[PDB]
Amino acid sequence: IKQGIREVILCKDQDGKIGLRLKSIDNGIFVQLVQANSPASLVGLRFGDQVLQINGENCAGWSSDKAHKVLKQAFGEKITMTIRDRPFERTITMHKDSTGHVGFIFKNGKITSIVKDSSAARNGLLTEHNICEINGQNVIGLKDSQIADILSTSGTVVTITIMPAFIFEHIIKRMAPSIMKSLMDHTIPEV
Repeated sequence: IKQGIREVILCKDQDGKIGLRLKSIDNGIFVQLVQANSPASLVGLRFGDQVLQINGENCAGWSSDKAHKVLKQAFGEKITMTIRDRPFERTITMHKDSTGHVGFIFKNGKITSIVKDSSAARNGLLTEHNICEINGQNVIGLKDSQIADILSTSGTVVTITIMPAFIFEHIIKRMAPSIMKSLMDHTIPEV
């Protein structure tokens, strides 16, 4: 998680889409969905990011509907957004043991127990937290089996980005799990 704010610049695609859904939280605006192969993913927008401004207008207090309406009505050539990086999230680094385990149990992508004497224990990983990313890869909407598979195919060093469950549950509201699984960007970013 980068500390502080960055400016991103966007162009709508030929269809006039940027590939975002936004959600009002605590009088802020946050990214609920980034679509794969979209201007938004291309410029490195991520689930959980806060949008402070769009074309220099503060988003403070805006409804979801208003944020979307503003985006729809913007001239598509250049859209500037001011972004604070995944403010509700933290990243933890763990080392797999000899058996290839980091030391936790999860269910629906939510951590439910920490294993005694594990790397996850030593690093103070918490329960009641949803897994958002693994080694920088968005894993929101994947089956637990796909998440476990990604953990195995990682090196010895595993970084996890987590979010407190209650906040996660609030961000993903008004969205069917089949949309989240199918449409949320899970690609590794392109250079």
